[PDB]
Amino acid sequence: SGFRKMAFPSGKVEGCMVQVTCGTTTLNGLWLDDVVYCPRHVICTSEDMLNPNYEDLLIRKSNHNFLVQAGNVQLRVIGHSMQNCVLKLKVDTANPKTPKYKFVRIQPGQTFSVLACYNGSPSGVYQCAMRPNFTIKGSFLNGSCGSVGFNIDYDCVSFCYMHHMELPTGVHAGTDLEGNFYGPFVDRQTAQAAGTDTTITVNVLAWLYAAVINGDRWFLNRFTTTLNDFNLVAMKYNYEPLTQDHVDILGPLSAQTGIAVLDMCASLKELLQNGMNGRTILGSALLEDEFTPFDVVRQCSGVTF
Amino acid sequence: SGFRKMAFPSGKVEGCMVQVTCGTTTLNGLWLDDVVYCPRHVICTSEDMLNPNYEDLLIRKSNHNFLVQAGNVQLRVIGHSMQNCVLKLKVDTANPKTPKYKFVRIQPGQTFSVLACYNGSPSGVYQCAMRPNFTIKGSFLNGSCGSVGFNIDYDCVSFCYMHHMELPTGVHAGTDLEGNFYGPFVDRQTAQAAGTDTTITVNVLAWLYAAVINGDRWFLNRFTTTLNDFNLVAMKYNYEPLTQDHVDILGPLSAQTGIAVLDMCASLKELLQNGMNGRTILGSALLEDEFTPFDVVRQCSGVTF
Ligand SMILES: CN(CCO)S(=O)(=O)N1Cc2ccc(Cl)cc2[C@H](C(=O)Nc2cncc3ccccc23)C1
Ligand SMILES: CN(CCO)S(=O)(=O)N1Cc2ccc(Cl)cc2[C@H](C(=O)Nc2cncc3ccccc23)C1
Ligand SMILES: [Cl-]
Repeated sequence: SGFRKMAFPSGKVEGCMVQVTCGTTTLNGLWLDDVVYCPRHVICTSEDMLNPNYEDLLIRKSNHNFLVQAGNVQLRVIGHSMQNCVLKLKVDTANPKTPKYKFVRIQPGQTFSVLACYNGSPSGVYQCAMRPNFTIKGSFLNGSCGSVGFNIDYDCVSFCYMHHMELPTGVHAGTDLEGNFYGPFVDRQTAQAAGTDTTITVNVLAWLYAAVINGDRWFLNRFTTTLNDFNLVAMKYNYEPLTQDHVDILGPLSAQTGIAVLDMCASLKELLQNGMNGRTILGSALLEDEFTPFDVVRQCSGVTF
Repeated sequence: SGFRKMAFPSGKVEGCMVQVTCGTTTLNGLWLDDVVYCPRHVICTSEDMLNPNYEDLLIRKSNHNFLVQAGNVQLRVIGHSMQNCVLKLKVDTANPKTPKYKFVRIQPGQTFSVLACYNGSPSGVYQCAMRPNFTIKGSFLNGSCGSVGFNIDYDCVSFCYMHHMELPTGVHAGTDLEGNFYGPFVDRQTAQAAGTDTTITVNVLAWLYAAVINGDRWFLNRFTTTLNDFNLVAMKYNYEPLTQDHVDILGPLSAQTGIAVLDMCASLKELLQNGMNGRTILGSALLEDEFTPFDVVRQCSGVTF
């Protein structure tokens, strides 16, 4: 019993964190085999950020301009290249702690664990989701650039995010491990703003099924809805449209609890209309959207209370 | 910017988790040097659990009855002893991944990270608090027994909790690493219930200071209060009494924000008597009490391990 915002154990990722320094800038890097991956803005000054020409800044650098530190050991840089917004530093030593891994690009609504780091040293781990507007609501301070997001399903680490910047509203933007940004953002200090955010509907539904599994049904009703009528109502509360893919993905949770997806959609419509009236759902007074259908199946029991 | 329920990096603890099997029962153990620590109820069958005489059950066991697995390697048990509600299994191999550590007993209101495990394999990490009623609101399924709670101070892991059981309300009970239970609980199948719980006042205040540090100031007011008047109000809303020690501990956060502790107490008094009126604080519609004053300072300063 119980339901917590749970992160993956961070050990496999802690053994990859390093400190990268270029001149006066210091940030984090990910050391996998003989390559260290880090944001390419490590080569910029604060002035350069307005309109940086990364190719022009990088051509003026040599391998020995990059200082890489792993614990108390200085690694030697033997090569360097840029791939999109990521800098790849070839080092002379393969990381002996390299786990089994993949680079995966996630879609909005997907969740992941963040190992926040400063000076190549891990400070904390938390769980979060890729918002529909492609930002993440993280907890990051200056020096956290290069911190990574990941999932560890089975024994393989799937790296999906690398931290690059904080937007004016306090939310965060970054790239996959191939250097492609999530969202219409650029590693440049320009007037960039997060688009209007929405609630991840498929995740709220999954969390309502988790509450049913744990033994709570106060929010259910005798009604159903069509998918079109649900979406017409949902978009009035800034909820993402629910697609047929989302309905399909919720199938196993629907069969385990005995409540059809469109039946759960009717409970959601009513919760949006009435509020909670002093009640909570899994210890929360708001509708939670940072648990995917997959996270619910992973954390909850296979036997409904 | 941002404020998340953040756990300590779990790597130093992951390298200590092992699987302990006695007859038909399988649970988790903590392998530190040449000793494996686990709940003593691993020796009980379903009937034995009703009225167990643990010394009598243990005397009938030999070292070879305990099967200990570290990854894919079988550890050889060479001795066994009981200390309170913890079983200590002497093994033939010292854990080469043993971190610098201490066994510490925490007080209600203090927080810690939980590395939830099944079959000696870590599955997730989350942050939680020792409730005033000595239970923890964890997320555990069958097979979680032996999972541990910890904090990290510089490079030293302080083990403070070992999971033993789930109470009928879905909350959890366990011991320190010396086998002494937190709360009036016993390790057996009998009628047991969590007492009436209260809100950790010093933690809610710390979280209000964190919200101010993050730009959420709508709840601040021109008013102040005496410590006695605040406690008279706090007792009415099932809040723990605020002591002069709590006021002293909040001093640094009060100096950083320019808001005196009794000034913040006046904001809390108004939130308790009026509610939030449709507003949220750090994305929450409830007053959060699972962040200590030290957690707020560490997260808003970037302390690493
Ligand atoms: C936020 N800044 C603008 C304020 O006038 S800044 O600190 O100068 N800034 C500008 C900037 C621009 C583009 C890119 Cl790709 C990176 C950066 C840097 C940046 O975003 N780093 C930070 C990352 N995450 C959390 C951060 C919390 C706090 C501070 C800084 C953070 C550095
Ligand atoms: C009555 N049981 C479940 C309580 O809700 S039980 O499964 O028979 N139960 C009896 C029992 C008695 C004393 C002691 Cl010290 C431990 C236990 C065991 C126990 O508490 N283990 C569990 C721990 N955490 C989450 C658990 C979720 C589900 C099941 C079991 C869990 C085993
Ligand atoms: Cl995805």
